[PDB]
Amino acid sequence: NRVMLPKAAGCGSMIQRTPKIQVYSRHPAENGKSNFLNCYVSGFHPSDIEVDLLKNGERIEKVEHSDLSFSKDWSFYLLYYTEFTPTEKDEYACRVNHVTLSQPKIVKWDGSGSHSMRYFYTSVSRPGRGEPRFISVGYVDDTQFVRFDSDAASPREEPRAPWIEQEGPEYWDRNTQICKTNTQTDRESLRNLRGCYNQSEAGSHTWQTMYGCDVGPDGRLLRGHNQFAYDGKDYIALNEDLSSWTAADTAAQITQRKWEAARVAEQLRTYLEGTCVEWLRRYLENGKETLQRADPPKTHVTHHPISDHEATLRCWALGFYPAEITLTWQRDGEDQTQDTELVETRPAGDRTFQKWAAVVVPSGEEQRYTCHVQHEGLPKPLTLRWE
Repeated sequence: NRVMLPKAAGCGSMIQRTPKIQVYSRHPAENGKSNFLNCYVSGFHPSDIEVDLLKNGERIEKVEHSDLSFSKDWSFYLLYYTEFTPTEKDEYACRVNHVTLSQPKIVKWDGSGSHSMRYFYTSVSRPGRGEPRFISVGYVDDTQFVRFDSDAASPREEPRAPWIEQEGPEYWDRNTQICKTNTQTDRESLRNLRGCYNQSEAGSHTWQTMYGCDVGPDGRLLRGHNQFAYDGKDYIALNEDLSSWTAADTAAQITQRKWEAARVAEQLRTYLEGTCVEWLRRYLENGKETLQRADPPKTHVTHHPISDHEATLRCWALGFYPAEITLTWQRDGEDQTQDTELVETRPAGDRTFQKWAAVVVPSGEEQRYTCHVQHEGLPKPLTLRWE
């Protein structure tokens, strides 16, 4: 359940991040069995992006995508997907265009007891094209359960998980109202922030908000969060004591003084210690058969010679939930952090996640390397060695 957010105060630099692209199937592809083709685009900023799935060079028409969300560094991620039945010869790919790319990039298809709730908000101004685009999503751990999009035909808080559908009309009305109010608050924040940095109305800017709570196995608050970012950079954050702010620059300090006088932190603390933890506890009980079940990774190692004297060892983890995982390659038990290539953890589309880690080793020394896997679904870490 949401909270109404404060407005940045009236009184420049901008991050650009290039998308990371992975193309893959949800489950091992079968030459005659239905599957899902996934294109996962992550780590990018700003949020404007174009993603198409290709079949034999042709653009696939019925492609869905996940609701815009972002990672701790404020960078965005999206999953694009479609059901498909792969064949021996049909060739699939993903094409991505973004301001950081000089041409569209084509990639060919080759527990613990602790929990969290987060709401993520993204407002993006659209100069000359109407009002800002407002998109908000809510998560329990790595399970999305609501979304709100100001460009929907009838914008409202919408269910995205089965265990939230039982909430009554008061819940949907209340959270829809909070979203609609926050849309207008964000529009006012964007206007105020332009003034703080002497920016005209002609440029597009991004205002992102996150808040939420972490609880332990007994349901107690472990810590609360509320942070804001402008154009991809930290702007102001509630400190861990839930009683003070950290402001990134002189503009944000003006907001800090306004929110101090308005006792914003006290209101957020009240929400984080009460409503946030109480509703998270409710969701964990109502969705316990999925939310309180950890799925351990299914793991294996592959081996690819790259020359007469070196080979690639790749450690795969598949089908795990929640998304947090650690894959490490060791030589004689010592971490090879510098030499290990990792990919961003990616969604299969069915709640679970996937990840791999690779290392290049001298041919003949493969047996001195082990892959170490840590996941909360494992009683103890797993170790794998190539045969």
